[PDB]
Amino acid sequence: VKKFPEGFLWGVATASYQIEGSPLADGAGMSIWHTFSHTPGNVKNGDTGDVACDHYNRWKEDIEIIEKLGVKAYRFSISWPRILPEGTGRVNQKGLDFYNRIIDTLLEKGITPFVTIYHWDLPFALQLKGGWANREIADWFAEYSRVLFENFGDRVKNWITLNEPWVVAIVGHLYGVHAPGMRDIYVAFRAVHNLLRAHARAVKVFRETVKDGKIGIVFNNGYFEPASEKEEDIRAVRFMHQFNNYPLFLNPIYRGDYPELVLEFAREYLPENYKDDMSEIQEKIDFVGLNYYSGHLVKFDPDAPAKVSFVERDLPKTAMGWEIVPEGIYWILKKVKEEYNPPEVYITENGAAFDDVVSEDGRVHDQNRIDYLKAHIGQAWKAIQEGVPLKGYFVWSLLDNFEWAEGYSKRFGIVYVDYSTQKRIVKDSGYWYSNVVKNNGLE
Ligand SMILES: CCCCCCCC/N=C1\SC[C@@H]2[C@@H](O)[C@H](O)[C@@H](O)[C@H](O)N12
Repeated sequence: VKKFPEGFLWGVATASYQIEGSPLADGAGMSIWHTFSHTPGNVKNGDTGDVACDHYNRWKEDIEIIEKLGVKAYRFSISWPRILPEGTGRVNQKGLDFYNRIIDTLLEKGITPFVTIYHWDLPFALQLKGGWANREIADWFAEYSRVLFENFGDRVKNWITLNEPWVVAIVGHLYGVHAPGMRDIYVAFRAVHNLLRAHARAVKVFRETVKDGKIGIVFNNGYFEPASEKEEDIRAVRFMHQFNNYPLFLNPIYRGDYPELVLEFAREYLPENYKDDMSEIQEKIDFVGLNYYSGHLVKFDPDAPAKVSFVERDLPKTAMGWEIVPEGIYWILKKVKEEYNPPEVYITENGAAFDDVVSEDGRVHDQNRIDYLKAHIGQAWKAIQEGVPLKGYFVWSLLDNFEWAEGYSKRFGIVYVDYSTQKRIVKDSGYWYSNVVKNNGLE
């Protein structure tokens, strides 16, 4: 038996564009994911978020599932252009109505909201002005955040500025695989810097508006391991951790500068007086959210850009081909404590995609996903025994949904969605997790 601390928060997580559909309903402005997915060639099968899980219309049923499962917290994101269709200026009341009904319903049913302010659906209007590449986005973002804090901060007390700024910057602006689909290393690093500035400015506004609330920020992370004991493989791991994991953002927030290895590598691409902003970037945060999915074997590689390559291992993998390495969640939790000692930590995403089949019984027998979640939850419990201030754990995701450039082909839910009928089918992992929450841990 592995029992969690009293008061531990068990949650599930979604994002607005991945589940809502109706992107243009009720006066919403377009997002960069609406325009990106409507561009041929960017998303598998030509999938878009036009309908998704139709959560825009089915939100009450989906909250009733969270309730039936006994899940205690729901991490969801708000669509910036539903709220401010032009990015700044005029507030769309019907956008506020939509999330208000959600928030009120969650509270009525005793489910704690965790609101992600930005989960990648930038208003298109702002992308016309440069989006994350433009310094002024710190103002735009602070303004938008103010509107949310004023309208929802009476009821919502747990907030996240940004989901995975590394991904927004690097995948969206260097690899070009996500919206807005750019491949320019100088833009990518200006995005990294502006995300940090926007985040800190939103926290500053949060201190003025929501006095009894907590605010944090969420990072993607992988568990990097060296391919050999050669010094250059060991340095490669250190590089990959500093660049791809929390230190890229937490070294600024807690220590006032980018990690040594990141400066070494990327000083050319950062704005020349970037350090002038570090004072403000260090605005105090209440918690760190860590997302974690996979582990990678790394080697120094002279032919690779960045000089690092991944080495495939004989390990179990998900349907994404991502190696399943549960002790990675223990390592990332121990390490964030050793390096930055944040006051509270949450696992804000953990989950897996598997080739789910609805059987003749009308059920989804996803033992593979249970085994995945079980192993990671056990490792998180171990981190807690060793003194990591892990306050909650959120499964990605409540629902199968639009998996970005993968479209609907990759299913992460603990609830299956038949897109033809929009029927929800709770998966065996869904029932299993319900029991984890009831037991407050593993039996
Ligand atoms: C080259 C190998 C890199 C491994 C990539 C692991 C990606 C794991 N991240 C996932 S797996 C699926 C989820 C997204 O649905 C969610 O919106 C994002 O916050 C999040 O990025 N996410």
